[PDB]
Amino acid sequence: VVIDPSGNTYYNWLFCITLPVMYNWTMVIARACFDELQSDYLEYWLILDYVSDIVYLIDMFVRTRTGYLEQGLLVKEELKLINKYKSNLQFKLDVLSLIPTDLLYFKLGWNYPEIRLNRLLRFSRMFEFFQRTETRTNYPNIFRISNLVMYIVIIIHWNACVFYSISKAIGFGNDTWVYPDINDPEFGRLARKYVYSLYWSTLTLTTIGQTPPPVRDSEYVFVVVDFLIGVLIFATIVGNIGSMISNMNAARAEFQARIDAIKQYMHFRNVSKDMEKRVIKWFDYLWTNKKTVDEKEVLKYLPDKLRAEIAINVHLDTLKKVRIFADCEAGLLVELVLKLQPQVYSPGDYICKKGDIGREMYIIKEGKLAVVADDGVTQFVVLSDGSYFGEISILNIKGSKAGNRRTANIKSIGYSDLFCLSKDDLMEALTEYPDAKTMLEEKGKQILMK
Amino acid sequence: VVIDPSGNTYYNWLFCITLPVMYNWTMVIARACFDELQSDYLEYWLILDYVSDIVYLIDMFVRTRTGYLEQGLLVKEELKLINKYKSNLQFKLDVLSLIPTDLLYFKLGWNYPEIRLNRLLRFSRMFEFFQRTETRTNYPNIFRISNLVMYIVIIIHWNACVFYSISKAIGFGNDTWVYPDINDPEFGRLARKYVYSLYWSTLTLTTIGQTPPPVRDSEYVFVVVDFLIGVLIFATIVGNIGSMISNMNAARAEFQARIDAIKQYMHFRNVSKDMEKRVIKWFDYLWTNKKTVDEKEVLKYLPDKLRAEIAINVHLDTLKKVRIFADCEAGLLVELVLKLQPQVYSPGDYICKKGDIGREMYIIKEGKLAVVADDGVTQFVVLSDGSYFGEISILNIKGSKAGNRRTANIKSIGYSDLFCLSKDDLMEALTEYPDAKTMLEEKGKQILMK
Amino acid sequence: VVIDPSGNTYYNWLFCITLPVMYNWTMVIARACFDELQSDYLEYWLILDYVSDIVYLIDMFVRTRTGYLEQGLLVKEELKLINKYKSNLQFKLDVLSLIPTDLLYFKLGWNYPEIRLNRLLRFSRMFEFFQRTETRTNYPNIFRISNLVMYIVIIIHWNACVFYSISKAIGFGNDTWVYPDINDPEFGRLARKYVYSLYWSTLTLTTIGQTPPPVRDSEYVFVVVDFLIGVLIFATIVGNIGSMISNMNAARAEFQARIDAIKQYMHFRNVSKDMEKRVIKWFDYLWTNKKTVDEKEVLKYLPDKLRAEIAINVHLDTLKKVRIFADCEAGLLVELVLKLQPQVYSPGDYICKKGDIGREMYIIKEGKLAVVADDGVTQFVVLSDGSYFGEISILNIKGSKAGNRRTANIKSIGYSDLFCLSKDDLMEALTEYPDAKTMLEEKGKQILMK
Amino acid sequence: VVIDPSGNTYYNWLFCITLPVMYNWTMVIARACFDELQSDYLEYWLILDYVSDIVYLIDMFVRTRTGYLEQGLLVKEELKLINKYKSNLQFKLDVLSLIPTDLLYFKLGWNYPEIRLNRLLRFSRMFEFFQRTETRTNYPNIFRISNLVMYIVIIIHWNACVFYSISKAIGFGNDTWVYPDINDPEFGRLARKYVYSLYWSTLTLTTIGQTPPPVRDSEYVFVVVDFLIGVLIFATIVGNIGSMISNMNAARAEFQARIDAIKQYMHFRNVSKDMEKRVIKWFDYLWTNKKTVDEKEVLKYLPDKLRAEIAINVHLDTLKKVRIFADCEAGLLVELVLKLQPQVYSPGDYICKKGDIGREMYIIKEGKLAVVADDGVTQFVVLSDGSYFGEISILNIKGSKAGNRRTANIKSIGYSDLFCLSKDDLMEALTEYPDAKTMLEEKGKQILMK
Ligand SMILES: Nc1nc2c(ncn2[C@@H]2O[C@@H]3COP(=O)(O)O[C@H]3[C@H]2O)c(=O)[nH]1
Ligand SMILES: Nc1nc2c(ncn2[C@@H]2O[C@@H]3COP(=O)(O)O[C@H]3[C@H]2O)c(=O)[nH]1
Ligand SMILES: Nc1nc2c(ncn2[C@@H]2O[C@@H]3COP(=O)(O)O[C@H]3[C@H]2O)c(=O)[nH]1
Ligand SMILES: Nc1nc2c(ncn2[C@@H]2O[C@@H]3COP(=O)(O)O[C@H]3[C@H]2O)c(=O)[nH]1
Ligand SMILES: [Ca+2]
Repeated sequence: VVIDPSGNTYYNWLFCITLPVMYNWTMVIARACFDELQSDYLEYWLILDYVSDIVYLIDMFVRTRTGYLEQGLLVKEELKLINKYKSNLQFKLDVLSLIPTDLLYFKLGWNYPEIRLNRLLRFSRMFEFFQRTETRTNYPNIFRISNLVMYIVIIIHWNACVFYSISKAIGFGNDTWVYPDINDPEFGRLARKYVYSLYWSTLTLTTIGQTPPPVRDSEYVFVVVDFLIGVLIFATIVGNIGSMISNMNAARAEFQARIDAIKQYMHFRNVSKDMEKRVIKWFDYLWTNKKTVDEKEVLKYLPDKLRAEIAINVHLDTLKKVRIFADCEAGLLVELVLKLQPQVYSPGDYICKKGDIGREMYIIKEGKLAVVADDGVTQFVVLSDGSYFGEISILNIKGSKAGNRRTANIKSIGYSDLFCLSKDDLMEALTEYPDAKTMLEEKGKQILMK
Repeated sequence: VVIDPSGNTYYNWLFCITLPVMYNWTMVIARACFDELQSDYLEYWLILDYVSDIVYLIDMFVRTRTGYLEQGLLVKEELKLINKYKSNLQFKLDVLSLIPTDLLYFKLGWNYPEIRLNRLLRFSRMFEFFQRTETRTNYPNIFRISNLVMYIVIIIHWNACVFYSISKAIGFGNDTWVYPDINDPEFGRLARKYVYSLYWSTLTLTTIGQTPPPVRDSEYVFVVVDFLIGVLIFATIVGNIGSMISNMNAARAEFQARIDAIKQYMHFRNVSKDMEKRVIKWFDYLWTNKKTVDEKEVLKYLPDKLRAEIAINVHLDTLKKVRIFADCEAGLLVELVLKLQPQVYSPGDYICKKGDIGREMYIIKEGKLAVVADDGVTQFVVLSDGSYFGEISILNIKGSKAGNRRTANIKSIGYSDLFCLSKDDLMEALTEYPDAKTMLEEKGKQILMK
Repeated sequence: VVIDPSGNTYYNWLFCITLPVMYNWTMVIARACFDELQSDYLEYWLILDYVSDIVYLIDMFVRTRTGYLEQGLLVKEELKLINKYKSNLQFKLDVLSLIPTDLLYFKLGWNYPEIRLNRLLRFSRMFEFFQRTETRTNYPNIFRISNLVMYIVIIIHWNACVFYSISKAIGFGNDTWVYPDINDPEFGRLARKYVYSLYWSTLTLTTIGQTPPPVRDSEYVFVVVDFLIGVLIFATIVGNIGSMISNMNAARAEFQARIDAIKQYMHFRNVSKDMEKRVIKWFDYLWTNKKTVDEKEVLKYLPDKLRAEIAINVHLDTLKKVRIFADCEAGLLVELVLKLQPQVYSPGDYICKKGDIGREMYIIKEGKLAVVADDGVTQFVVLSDGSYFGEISILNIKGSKAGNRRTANIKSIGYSDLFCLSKDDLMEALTEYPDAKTMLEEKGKQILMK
Repeated sequence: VVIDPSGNTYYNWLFCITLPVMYNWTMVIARACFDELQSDYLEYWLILDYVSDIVYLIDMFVRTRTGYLEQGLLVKEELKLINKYKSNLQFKLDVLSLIPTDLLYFKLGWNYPEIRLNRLLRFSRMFEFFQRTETRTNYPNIFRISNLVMYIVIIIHWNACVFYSISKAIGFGNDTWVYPDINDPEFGRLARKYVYSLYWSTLTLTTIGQTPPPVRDSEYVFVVVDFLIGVLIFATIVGNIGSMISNMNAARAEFQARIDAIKQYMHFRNVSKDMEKRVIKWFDYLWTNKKTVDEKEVLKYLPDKLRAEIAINVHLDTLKKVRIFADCEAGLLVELVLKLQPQVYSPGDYICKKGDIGREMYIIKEGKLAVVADDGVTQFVVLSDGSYFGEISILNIKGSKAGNRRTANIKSIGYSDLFCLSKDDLMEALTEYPDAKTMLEEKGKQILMK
C-alpha cells in the first residue's frame, strides 16, 4: 503493498497526476476552441492525451492501492481498499474522466477534442495535491500566491477560449466585436488568435473593457455576463491575494501594532525619551534577534506528546548543561520542558533581588548573568549558559535564616534568554523522583552556608 | 389554527411570497421603463400581477394567522394575532403594498405599470425568507453568494431601466449618450433595448465606463452619480463577496496559518527533519481525517441542554460499549459527556506511563491501544474501542502499592481518538450514584491484584 | 456661564459651526477655480462668507466659554478658560482661519476668493462634530457612510476644481485634454463648466479614465498624479465603506458563522435530522426574538457603577415581582444584578431534575415553567414570571432529607428567559443582610415539609 | 570600535545607505531604458554613481564594524565581526552589488548603464532602514503609507521604463502601440519620453488601460502580463493601504463599535433616555479625555522589568503624594505599581458605601472625591489627589466594631481617576516590609476612633 497517503510517495504521485489534470484543464478547452491548435499539433496532442490517460489509469490504480485509516490503522487489505475506492464518489469521477470518449474522434472527426472534456473530472487530484503542498511546503505563501495566479491564468485562458468560440459561432469578422476574420494574414495566425483572445479576456475579466463593444444581442449578453464574472471572480481571487499578503504580514503587522500602541501610550503620557529609547531598543532587539513570536502560542496547537519532542529537540542544547535535568533521573526533563516559560531580559535587568518572593527557578538558556553585590557594580559570580539560579528559595531547607527570600541579586549583563520554572511546578514535578532533589539541596546547603 | 413561524410551513410560505416580491422588484421597474415590455406582454403581465397580488393577500392572511411568542408560548388566539399584526409596521407596509393602484390603469392607461411600484413594499418578506434560508440551509455560503449575485443583478437591472427612462425623457437618439433612436430596426427591438441598457448599466456600475460619454448637463450629472453609485455599492457588494469567500476559507485558513507558524518555528529553530516530518504528518492527518475543528469551540454556542443531546447523539456509538455508562445507572453518561475532552494520539504515542500522575481517565472512542511492557515492544493487552483505561489510578483503593501511579503503560498503535475524563470530574460526577462505582473498583481490584 | 462640552448645547453649536466650515471647504475652492461662480453670485457669496465669518467668531467665543476638566471638575473660571484656549493650537488655527484676508479683495479684485482659503483651518470643528455625532447618534453606520460619501464628494469636487484651474492655466481649449473653450455656447455655461469638471474628476478619481488623454507634459504628470490619487485615496475611502458594511454585518455575520460551524459539525457527524431541526429552531429563535447578542460582552465596557444602573433599568420589570429583591432589603438587588447570568431554555428543557447538584438559583424573567412530576407529563405547579426556584438546595436547612439535591424537577413550557444566580454568589451576597434570608428559608422550610 | 546596531548611529547610517540604494533602484533602470537620460546627464550620473559606490563601500565597512549579540553581549572583536559578516549571505550580496561592472563602459559604451544593475542587490539595507524606521518613528502609519507610495511609484516607474524599452526594441513608432517616433519634436523630448511612459505605466498598472491597444503578438502578450501585474500587485499594495488605514482606525473603530453595541442594546431594551444620555456622556468623556485605551492591554507586551519603569515614570506624579509609597520603604511602590488597576468614576459615582465588602484600596490619581454622609449631600471630608482611602477595611484592627465594612461612603465630585489596589495584593506586598504598615494602621486607628 500500500501507499500510505501520509508518505512522500503519495505526494510525489499527487504531483505526477496533477500534471495531466492541469494539462487537461488548460489544453482541452484551448484545442476545442482554437481549431488550429488542435489540428497543427495533433501529432503532439495525441501523444500528450494518451500519456495523460495512462497517468489517469495509474492514478486509479494508486487509488486502489492507497490505504485508509480504520481504527487509526492503515488498511492494507487489497479488496478492502478496492471497496473503499469504489464506494467513494472519487471512483465515479475517475471512471467518468477515463471514459474512452476519444472514440468519438471517428465520428465527429479529429477537430473535436472537447470529447476529452470529461478528463477534467479528475480536478480533485489536482486540488488534493495543492492542499497537500500548502501543508507540507516550506514556502506556504509563495505556493498560495502561485496557486491563485494559476487560477487567474486558467480563468483568463478559459474566457479567451470562450470568446474565440463565440466569435466562431457568430462568425469571424461578421461584426466589430467578434475576433476578426481568420482569412487575414495577421489575424489568422494561431499565435495571434490565442494571444488576442487572451488580451480580450484579460481586458474583460479585469474589467478594463478596452475591447470593441458588442454589436449583437448575444454579444451584449455575453459581455455583460463576462464583465460580471470578471468583477465577482477577480475580486474573489485578487482579494484572496490581499488576504494572503495580510497573513504574510500577520506576525510583523501584529508586532508593529503592539509597538505603535506602546509608542502612542508613551507619547501621550510624555514618557521620558530615555525610557522611550529603552522601549524602542527592546522592540528592536525582539525583531532583529527574531524573538517577536512566542513559541507557546504557536506550539499550543501541536499535540503535547509531540510539542514535548519539539521542545526537547530545541532545548536539549541547554538542558544537558544544567545539573538537574538529563543527569540524575535522565527523564525528568520531559516533566518540566512543557512548562519552562522562556523569558528575555535586557542588559542590566535585575532578575532577582535580595528579600523577594523566591517563587521561580531560572535556567540560563543564553546570556551572561551576574550574582552581584547589592551595591550594584561588584560582580561576585558570573553565571553563563547551563547555569540555574533561583532554586534555593524554592525548597524547604534546614538552617535557612532567609526563608522564601533571594540569597543574592542576579542581574543580566546583556540580553539573557532564561527558562523561568515556577516554584509550584518544580514542587509538583520533583515529587516523582527525589533522586535529583538530594543533590539539588546539596547545592542548596553548600551555597546557603557560604 | 396557527402557523408557528419556526415550522417548515412558514418557511415554505416565505418562499412562496418571496417569489411575487422578487418578481415585483425585478419587473415593475422594467415594465415602467421599457414600454414595449409592458405593452407586448400585457396579457401575461396582468396575469402575473394579479397572481402576485393574490399571493400578497394570502401573505397578509398568513401574517394574521402566524403565532408569536409571549411568555415563550406560541400565541394561538386569533384576535390576539390580528392585533399583533395590525400593531406592527408590517401591517402598514402590507396595506400600502396591496393598495389597488391598478385602478389608475383606467386613468393613466395601460402604459403606466409603475403604479404597481407600491408592491415593492413587501420587500421585508423576501428579506425574511433570505435570513431564514441562510440560517436553515445546508449550503450557507452558496446561498449567500447567490443572494449577493441577485442583489448585483437587481441593481444592474434597475440602473439599466433608469438609463432607458432617462434616454426616453431626453429623447431616444437626441444625442450620442442616450439610448439610440427606437425607430432603428436593430435598436428598436425590446430585446436590444433591454440588453443594451443592461450593458450600459454594467459598464457604469462596475465602473468600466466604456459607454458613450454624456452630452447634456443632466447626462453628465446622472453619469457622475451613477459611476459613484457603481464605485460605492459595487465595492460594498463585491467586498461582501470577498468576506463571504474569506469565511468560506476561515477554517482552512486558520488551520493553514497554524501550520505555517509551526513550520516557521521549526525551520527557525532548525528542528530535525524527522520531527518536522512528524509534525507535517500530524497536520496532514488532522486535515485528511477532518479533525482540524474542535467540537468544543463550535458547540459552546449551543445550549448545554441541547449540546448535551448533540454529544449524546454523536458519542452513543462508544458510550454503549463502555462498561460504566448506560449500563449501571443508564443516565450517568449525560453527567460527563459534556466534559469528555476528545484527544487524538499519533501512532506510538505513550498515553500513559508507569509512575505518572493518574489524573485522567480515558475512553477509547476509535483506535487500537496497547497495554505494553516497559521494554517498549512487548504488547501485553490490546485495547480496542469501547475500552476504558486510566481509571484505577483515579480511585481510592485498598492494597494499592502504587498510589496515584499508572499500573501500566498505554501506547497507541495507530491514530487513537480517546475521551480524556479528568480525575476531578470523575470524582465529582460519581458522587451522585455509586451503584456504578462498586463494579468500577471491582475492575480496579481485579486488575490491581493481577 | 460655561458650555460644558458634554452637553447638548455644545453639540448643537458643533453643528452650527460645521455648517460654515463645510460651506467653506466646498465653495472657496469652487469660487476660486470657477470664476463665473464667484462673479455671477458674488452678492450671495459675500453674504454667505460674512455669515460664515460671524459664525467663526462666535465659535471662537464659544471656545473661550467652553469649560475643560481639571481634577475631573468643569472649569468655570473665565480667564482660566481664555488661557486654556489661547494655549492650545486650536486658538492659533482659529486666528489664522479668521484673519481678514478679504481685504485683499481691494488689491487682487473680487475675482480672487481663494484669499478665504484660510477659512478651511477650522476643519477641526467640523471633524469634532463628526466624531461627536458618530458617538451620540442612534444611526452610527448611516452617519459613518454619509460621512464617507461626503468625503468622496468633497474630494471629487476639489479635483474637479483643480482640473478646471489647470485648464485655465494651460488655456481653455488649447488642446484636447483641457476643459474646452469657454467661448463655446454649450461649454461656456457655469453649469456645464462645473458639471463636466466633476465628470472628469469622477472618471479620474474612480480610475475609469474615459476622458481625453493628456497632450502636454504638465497634463500627463497631473493625470498620472491624479489617477494615483484616485487609486490610493478612493481605495482608502471605498474600503472604509467595506469595513463599515462589515461592522454593520458584524453581529449577524458572527451569529451566522456560529450557525454554519454548528451545521458543518452536525452534517459531518451525521447528527439526526431531528436534532439538526432542533438546533436550527434554537438559532431561529435566538435571531427572530433578538437574543443573538449577550448583554454581558456588550455591557462589560460600561462602568460597573453605570452597568449596574443599566441592568436595574432593564430588569426592574421582574426583580420587583420576585420576593427576595426590592422587598426585604430594597437595596440587595444591586449586589446581585451584575451577576444574574441570563439563560434561555427551549420548550421542554429540564432546567432542574431531582437528585442533582443544587448550585444555581433561577429567577424567571419571562416564560412559563413547570414543577412537574418525574413521570414527565404531570404538571404539579406552574411557575410564571417573577417566580424563583432552585434556592432551597442552595441553603443550609434543618430536617432536609435531601441535602444539595433538587426537591423537584423544573421543565420549561415554551422558551424561558431565566436569571441563573450561582450558589456561591447568593451565599456571598446574603452575608450582608440576613433580614431577607429569614423569609427565604421560611419559604424553604414551608416547601420542604410539603 | 563597533557600531551597536541598536544605536542611533546605525540607524543614521541605514538612512545614508538607503539613499544610494533608492537612487540605484530608481535611476539605473531609467538610464538603461531612456538613453537620453543616460547621455544628456552623463557627467552627473557618473558623479552620483561613484558617490553611491563609495557609500556602498562604506556600508560594507560598517557591516565589518557592526557588532552582533552572542550570549546577549555585543561582539566587539574585529576579526569575529569580519567572520560574522563574510559568513552571511549579506556579504555575498554586497560583493555582488559592488563588482566594478562599470568597466564594461569601455566595452559596451557609455550608453549601457544597466551594467550597474547589480547595485540593486543592496536592497536589503534599504528594507532594513524601513523596518527600523517603522519601529522607531513616532509616525508609524505616515511612514508606512509613504513606504507603500514609494513602492507604487517605483513599480510604475519601472513599468514605464520597461514599456519604453519594449518600444525601443520593437522600434519607436513602428505601430500605434509602442512609444511614438523619437524624431517627432514633441515626442522626442526626454521629458515627454519619460512622462508619457509613466502615463502608460499608470494606465496599465492601475488597470485603467486607456492607452493605444497592442498591435503585435509581443505587444499583446506584454500588455496582458502587465495588466495582470497591475491587477495583482496594485491590489496587493493598495489593499495594504486599506489595512494600514484600518489599523489607523483600529482604536477609534473598536471604541465606536463598543459604543454602537451599547447603544443597540439600550435602544432595544428601551433604556431610559436619562441613562442613555449618561452612557453617551461616559463614552464622550472616555474619548475627549483620551481614556479609551487601557494601559494594561497595551503595556502587557512590554517586559515586566520595563513596564515597571514605564508605570513608575507615569505614576510617580501621584505615588509621591501618597503617604505609604516612596515615604516609608521608598521601594515598595514598585511591588504594587504593576497591579494598581486604574479606574475612572463619573461625577456622583459612589466608590464606597457603608456596610460593603472592603476588598479594594484606592489611590486618588486625579479628581475630587468626598467622604460624605449617608444622607447624600453633606460632604464631611474632601479628598483631593494623593489621598488614599478604602485601606482601613483591608487591615486587621483591634477595636473595629465594623469588620470588613466601609467606615464611610466615598462619592466622586466629578470624574475621578483612581488606582484600585485589591486587598489580596496589599496583603501580599506588605508582607515584605511592615515598616510602612505600622503608620498605615496608625492612620487606621486614628480614623477608626474618630
Ligand atoms: N547567595 C548566593 N547566590 C548564588 C550564588 N551563586 C549563584 N547564586 C544563585 O543566586 C540566586 C538568587 O536567588 P535565590 O536565593 O532563589 O537562589 C540564588 C542562587 O541560586 C552565590 O555565590 N551566592
Ligand atoms: N497494569 C495493567 N493495566 C491495565 C491492564 N489492562 C488495562 N489496563 C489499564 O492500563 C492503565 C494504565 O493507567 P492506570 O494505572 O491509571 O490504569 C490502567 C488500567 O486501566 C492490565 O492488564 N494491567
Ligand atoms: N419540591 C417542590 N419544589 C418546588 C415547588 N414549587 C416550586 N418548587 C421549586 O422547585 C425547585 C427544584 O430545585 P430546588 O430543590 O433547588 O428548589 C425547588 C423549589 O424552589 C413545589 O411545590 N415542590
Ligand atoms: N469613616 C471615615 N472614613 C474616612 C474619613 N476620611 C477618609 N476616610 C476613608 O473613607 C474610606 C471608606 O472605606 P473604608 O472604611 O475602607 O476606608 C475609609 C477611609 O479610608 C473620615 O473622616 N471618616
Ligand atoms: Ca477600471
